[PDB]
Amino acid sequence: KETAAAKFERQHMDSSTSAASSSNYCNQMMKSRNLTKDRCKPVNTFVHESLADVQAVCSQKNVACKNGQTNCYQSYSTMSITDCRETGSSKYPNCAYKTTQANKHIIVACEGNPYVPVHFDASV
Repeated sequence: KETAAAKFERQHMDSSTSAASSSNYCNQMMKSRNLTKDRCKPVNTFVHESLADVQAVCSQKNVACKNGQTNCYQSYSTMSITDCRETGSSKYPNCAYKTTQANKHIIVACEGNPYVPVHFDASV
């Protein structure tokens, strides 16, 4: 709620645009969220849905995390997602991404307090 909810918002949140059609998006985003910082992660998904829409999920379909379980909630319908896929090659500041845009549903974990998503599990 002070580093977790943040961490999630840092990596997975982007409620400034409905979608993302371009490798521009991915490349700038990973850079902007400093996700390339130190070592850029292979793959990363960004939700293009309102932060509230995403918290809402915390009280929707109760599912099984890809680990422990429940405390995992699945988005009723379909979310505007963008997948960031690493490309180029070379374990170093060389990080390029390709932008794949999907329409999938999300599986999140929530630490309520009021409710706040903290861990983005599977993206379908």
